[PDB]
Amino acid sequence: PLMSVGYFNGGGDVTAGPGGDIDKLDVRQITHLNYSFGLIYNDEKDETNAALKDPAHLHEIWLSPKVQADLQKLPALRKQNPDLKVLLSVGGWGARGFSGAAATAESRAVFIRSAQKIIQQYGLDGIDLDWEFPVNGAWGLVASQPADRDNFTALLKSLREAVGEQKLVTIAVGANAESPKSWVDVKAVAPVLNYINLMTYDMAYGTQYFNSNLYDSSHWPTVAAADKYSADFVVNNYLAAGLKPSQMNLGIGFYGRVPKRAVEPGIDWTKADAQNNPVTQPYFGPQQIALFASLGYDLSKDTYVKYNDIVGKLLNDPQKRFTEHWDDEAKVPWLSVQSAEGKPLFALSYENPRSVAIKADYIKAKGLAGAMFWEYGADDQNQLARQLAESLGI
Repeated sequence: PLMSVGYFNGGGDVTAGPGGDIDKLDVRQITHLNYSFGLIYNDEKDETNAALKDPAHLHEIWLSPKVQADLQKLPALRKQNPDLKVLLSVGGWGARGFSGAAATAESRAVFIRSAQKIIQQYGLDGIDLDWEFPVNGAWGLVASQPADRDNFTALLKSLREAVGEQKLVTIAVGANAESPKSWVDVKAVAPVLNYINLMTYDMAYGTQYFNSNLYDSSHWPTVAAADKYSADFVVNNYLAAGLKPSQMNLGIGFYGRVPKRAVEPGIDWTKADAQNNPVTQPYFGPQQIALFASLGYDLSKDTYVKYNDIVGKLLNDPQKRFTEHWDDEAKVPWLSVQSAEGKPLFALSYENPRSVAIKADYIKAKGLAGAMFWEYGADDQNQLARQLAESLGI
């Protein structure tokens, strides 16, 4: 039987924003819910959240008041779907603390003990760790060290022995090709986890246009080898790494991104003096930056647009400033905006019902365990969640 794992960003996130109403959450179309996010008390010098800097609770998990309030309401959710499993996600983009939490037998125990109390207390079915990312540290965003990889294994093994064999232990892993190679030991952690969720999106960076293309497009090609990604490529990288397909969920983003290539010059890092000698050039002028600004998007801060805003604000724009397209090679839709001189410019790729059905198909064909999606808050009246369930056969 196939899985559909849906994230609910109830607590807040640094990319998305303030959390949604759990009293209005419809969960009949999923098998597992990741409630996100638990955070980690930490001593990383650059942490900005004062709650987390408490040295007396270092390495424990921290549940914000909203998260606490929401987890108290799970019994009502389970009346909608009694077979449903509910996990807490700890981590998320920019969440500090894992590197230190995982570092020693002592630090791990404190973390693990903290997770047990949360599970016990709220009646959770399991825990999901989203460390973004070990060794790499999201390019210096969170503390990091070479030992993170083997440390992450130790944490997961210990966490499994503590929670036992009926609770769920799972993780998210990155698209980056380097992740199975040197950030996470996939062969060593698969035997203790129930399944792994692949973050097969957020590719609209460097010289790539598409955020979550299934395959490559000849129509809108990526220029630099290192920026060249697709859901299929990520899925194949982890199979080669030793992860069995029935242990692997394909992640789907219910959002789009404006590609960095529209606003920043693209670098191929394998060239001399790479940084001053770009391979692509931006094509958004101030007027296209103003268009996004006027819809509440500051493109120097973030490029994330949620599906319900894509439908509400962009597709249903009374000035019709965004035009819908479909790429049949990439298998995703994308939007154009008009240049000064009248021509379409590639503005963002995203997912709609058709693209989500196509990935559902691929899940079936490739024999994966299921789908994961980020996230309920970005969907339109559960439209993509429902398509995904229809198409998977849940």
